[PDB]
Amino acid sequence: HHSSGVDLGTENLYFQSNAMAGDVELADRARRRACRLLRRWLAETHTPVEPGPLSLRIGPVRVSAEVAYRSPTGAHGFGPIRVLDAEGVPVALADPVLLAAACSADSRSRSLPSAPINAPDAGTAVDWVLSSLADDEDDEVPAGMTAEEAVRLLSRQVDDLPRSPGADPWSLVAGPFAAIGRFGRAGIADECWLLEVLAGRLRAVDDDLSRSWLSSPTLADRAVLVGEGLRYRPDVRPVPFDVPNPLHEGKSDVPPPPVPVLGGPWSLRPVEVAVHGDGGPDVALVHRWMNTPHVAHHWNQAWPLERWREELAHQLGGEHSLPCVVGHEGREVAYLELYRVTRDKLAGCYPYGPHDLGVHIAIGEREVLGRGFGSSLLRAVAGALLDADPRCARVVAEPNVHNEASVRAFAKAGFVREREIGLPAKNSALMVFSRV
Amino acid sequence: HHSSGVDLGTENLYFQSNAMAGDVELADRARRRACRLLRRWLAETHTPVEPGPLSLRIGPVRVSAEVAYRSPTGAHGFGPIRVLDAEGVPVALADPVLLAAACSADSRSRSLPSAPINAPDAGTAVDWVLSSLADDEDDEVPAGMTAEEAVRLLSRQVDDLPDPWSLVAGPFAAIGRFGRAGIADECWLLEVLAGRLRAVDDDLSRSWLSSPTLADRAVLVGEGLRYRPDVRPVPFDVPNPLHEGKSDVPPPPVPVLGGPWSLRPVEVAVHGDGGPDVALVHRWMNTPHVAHHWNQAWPLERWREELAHQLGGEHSLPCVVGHEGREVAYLELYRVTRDKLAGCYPYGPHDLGVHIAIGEREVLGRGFGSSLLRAVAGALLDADPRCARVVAEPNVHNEASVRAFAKAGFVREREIGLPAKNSALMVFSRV
Ligand SMILES: CC(=O)SCCNC(=O)CCNC(=O)[C@H](O)C(C)(C)COP(=O)(O)OP(=O)(O)OC[C@H]1O[C@@H](n2cnc3c(N)ncnc32)[C@H](O)[C@@H]1OP(=O)(O)O
Ligand SMILES: CC(=O)SCCNC(=O)CCNC(=O)[C@H](O)C(C)(C)COP(=O)(O)OP(=O)(O)OC[C@H]1O[C@@H](n2cnc3c(N)ncnc32)[C@H](O)[C@@H]1OP(=O)(O)O
Ligand SMILES: [Mg+2]
Ligand SMILES: [Mg+2]
Repeated sequence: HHSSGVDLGTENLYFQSNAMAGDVELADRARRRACRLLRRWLAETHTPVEPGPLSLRIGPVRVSAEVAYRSPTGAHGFGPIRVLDAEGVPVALADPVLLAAACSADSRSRSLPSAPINAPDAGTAVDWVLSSLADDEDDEVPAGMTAEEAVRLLSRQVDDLPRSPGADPWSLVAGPFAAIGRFGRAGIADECWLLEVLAGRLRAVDDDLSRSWLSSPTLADRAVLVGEGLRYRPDVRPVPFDVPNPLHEGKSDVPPPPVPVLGGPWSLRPVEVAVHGDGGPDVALVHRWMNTPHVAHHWNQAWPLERWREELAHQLGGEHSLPCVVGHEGREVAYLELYRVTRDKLAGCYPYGPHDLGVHIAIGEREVLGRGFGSSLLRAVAGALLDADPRCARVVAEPNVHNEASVRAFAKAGFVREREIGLPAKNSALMVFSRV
Repeated sequence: HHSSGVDLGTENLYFQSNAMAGDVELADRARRRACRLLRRWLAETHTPVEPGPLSLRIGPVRVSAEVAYRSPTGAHGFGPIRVLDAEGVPVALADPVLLAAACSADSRSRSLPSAPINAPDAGTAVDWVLSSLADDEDDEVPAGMTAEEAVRLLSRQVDDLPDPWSLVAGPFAAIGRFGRAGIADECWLLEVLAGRLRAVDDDLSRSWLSSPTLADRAVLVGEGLRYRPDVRPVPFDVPNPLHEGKSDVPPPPVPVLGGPWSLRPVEVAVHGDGGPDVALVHRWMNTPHVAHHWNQAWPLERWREELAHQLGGEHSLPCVVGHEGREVAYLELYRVTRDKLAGCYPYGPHDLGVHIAIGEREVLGRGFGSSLLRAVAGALLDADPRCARVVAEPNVHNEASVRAFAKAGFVREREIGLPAKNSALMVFSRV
């Protein structure tokens, strides 16, 4: 009767409808995976998240979703994750493997070509995700759970952290904190309150690990999408990285960046923003420098003049960043930002000491310079900062691993490349100039 | 007022609803994409399709979908495409990028490490799919279209043709979309198309009406595929729906080998354990070098049932080859017009193929194989004077067998995509 299809009876419709029943749950399962990946991408890239629209370039795709619930531990709750074309039209929903592809494309690109993540036998997060679709579905948190019972689970879990000398430091983030986020995202309890409770369970035992977890400004977590050392042989061989420690004070009495005094051919002074008019010649110099191509290619801050005026005034009015004009034998040639790490984005990336100072650098008169200037200046600045503040342990910097002139200039000046770090727009070599 | 969320007013909900309105359309577009990809995969691997359930291995995932509409041109209509775990439970919906990833893995593996598809710089179908998400999507066939307008548009399109894959990619594509839309029966539209080809007597039209295969362009399967962001497709042969062969082709003949060689059909005894021949093949088929390639290291009863099945039909003829009195190999001699190979190259009706396993290479693996292949081919060409070719389809990865065939006078003509493997189409031609 039918040649291009099957002849239909009610029994056939019954069979197919009991199959299409479960598709709804299959839909939710993909949503949860994609939500997990995005949480990781944001965590491993130290991308700031706040409620409302989140908009994000990840590899080759514009990505956008509503942050319905912002989580203190990073367990954000998302609206539909959508893919956008160049002008904001949604073109797709971000399925788990679509994200795994965008992130793998983005990550492999963030790291250097010679990195392990880019070895031919290395595999990709796509392989990892594809391989795990049949894996066991973790129980989501029962919506009716009581905060009382939530604390009971957390206290029990906290007390089961390895009383062991060689024990995993990511245990705290991967065990208890993960639970806290699932509790908050489920609407079961406020995560700050749960964290406060966990601090209490940690204070009760003065174990070495317990006390450091209360005192360190960062904690160990494990990355699965961002990091030069990643492999996905079949599954992921994750790599450790530092995330902010929520159990640790949010401001301190650390004074602003000092104004160092440099040796040799170098002069240094803070920028001055005139309150009258368009800002003055210092604002003009930075604006001009920051819009030249060789600078803008790395800083990506080729803004209009008034935007730079407010930035410099903004920095100068605070305790974070100190913008400076550097001169070489009387000619003004470079711009610096010297900043307190404890108030910078870098503070969530490595175990900083309270007085750490960092530097951003741009040589603006590159129309003539690239002749040993940067490394000599960088060296002077580091020793000069260590002289200005004897409670500072390190001067640090975050050049893009691809910014090969900056990285080499930093190391010629005596910085040591400790590790790669994932930042929102780039992966950076954490260069460290250490005291004595 | 809320610390971890946004304070909601009705205006915020309005903004979010015109977004979720379009989400439904975002779902269908993924569905249309995934169905387009699966159509290509099935075509380019020559995987057989009939209505009802289709179940299929693609790279690292079991894949399963209902075939609601079986298309003469391959534009099949699917239910939900689902991914299944090892014991049949669905675990995911086969989203478009998921498919391109599984197919990329499967294809890169099917082709040789030296193939362009496997170069470090080649890019992957994943790159191609992601890069095209932002494309403006081609319009669907107007659901209210009349069959007349279907014919009018098709005739106009046929008449504006000159490349050989122009037919499958132009007219057949429309027939597939017309059919899948329910506008007209594809068999009727294909018949109309045939007439418009008779109307012009040029070599091009005549070949299209007479050849058992047509040229199509592949985008997932092929040693030569490149994805410089965009895909650089490669040609392959698909079955020709406009062709049905007069056929009347007899079963495979029994060749007579010269020199040190003897050949005879297998015998399967009734009621016992199949006799001694069923045992010898089963013994051979389970030794490591044989099972490593044939993947037919079965128990004894499946081979009894297997060989009996072949001998009773017009497809395959199982034979035992002896060399100077020692039985040393197993052959399957088969008619191409009845084999999986018939959708893969422009076959002649009497073409014959051969599968071979040398079981006593563990005692007689010393240069014999190519020489036996040479004898068998010429003896088959003697047995069927209407046969044009002897062919074989070893896995492109089985380079020892390929080399043995070419030493015996077969030519490695092309790579072809078969349901489980890519094969070197080795051809011994009477020319
Ligand atoms: C917010 C932010 O953007 S974070 C701030 C970090 N960003 C930056 O530092 C980018 C600033 N852009 C610039 O152009 C910077 O002024 C610089 C530091 C990168 C210029 O410094 P330079 O004048 O080039 O210093 P210098 O001449 O000493 O260069 C040192 C090394 O760079 C290497 N180098 C120079 N150019 C290149 C290049 N194109 N590729 C690779 N290495 C290079 C030089 O060979 C030298 O190494 P060497 O010891 O073997 O000779
Ligand atoms: C579904 C299916 O079953 S697909 C059917 C196709 N069959 C298969 O895929 C599996 C085949 N399995 C077998 O065991 C096959 O019989 C073989 C061909 C692989 C056995 O044959 P062989 O014993 O290797 O024959 P032979 O040694 O002559 O091989 C000839 C090739 O090897 C070389 N060779 C190797 N040893 C010798 C030798 N001792 N003397 C001369 N030539 C030799 C020949 O020069 C020739 O070409 P090459 O130099 O380019 O490699
Ligand atoms: Mg019916
Ligand atoms: Mg409200």
